[PDB]
Amino acid sequence: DWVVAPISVPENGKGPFPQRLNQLKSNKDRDTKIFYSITGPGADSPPEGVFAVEKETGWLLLNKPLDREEIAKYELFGHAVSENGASVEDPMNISIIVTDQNDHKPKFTQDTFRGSVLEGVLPGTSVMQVTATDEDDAIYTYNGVVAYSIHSQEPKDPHDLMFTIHRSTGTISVISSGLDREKVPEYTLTIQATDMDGDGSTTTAVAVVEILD
Ligand SMILES: [Ca+2]
Ligand SMILES: [Ca+2]
Ligand SMILES: [Ca+2]
Repeated sequence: DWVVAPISVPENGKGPFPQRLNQLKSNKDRDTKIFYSITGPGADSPPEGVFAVEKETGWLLLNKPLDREEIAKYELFGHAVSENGASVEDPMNISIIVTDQNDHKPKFTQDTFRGSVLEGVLPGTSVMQVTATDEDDAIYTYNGVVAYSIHSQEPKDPHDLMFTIHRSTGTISVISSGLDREKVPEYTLTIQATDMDGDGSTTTAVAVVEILD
């Protein structure tokens, strides 16, 4: 049984590189000199040379920082060969799981979202629902969890802050009375989406609200 438990490595490691991860050891090295090697995507096939193993010592090395959103999991195989050329172990399955950091900003699905209401809708009326996605994890962390907010409203008649947005759903609602198509037939809202549920970084898009006739 030549085996190694799965290894989890956060993306965007600071190093220094190369970074030791685990030492591969065959116990057949008491009988002879052993040369270690690694194969698989990330080792000997694309992306090549992300991982390596030190020939004499069997230290598995990470050569550069990982990116979860490029490759989230690696399956490599370790090999142990004697000086006389015989493989002395069955190849070792080496599992490497890349864990998340918050390194993607949210992205709105559209640059412009449009919706419309009747002029006489009451306060609390839902206008439209906007959406932003985030490529980071949102299962175990907030890296991928978006909070929505309104950035600003034009024009500011009959007053400002006439709309709100649901922080989690992105539903934009009317919160004031005083819509009047004859005075202001359309509002341009700049809307924001922020990750870490409001504590992280932020992107913007526009929502245009038409007051119907
Ligand atoms: Ca990344
Ligand atoms: Ca990430
Ligand atoms: Ca993010």
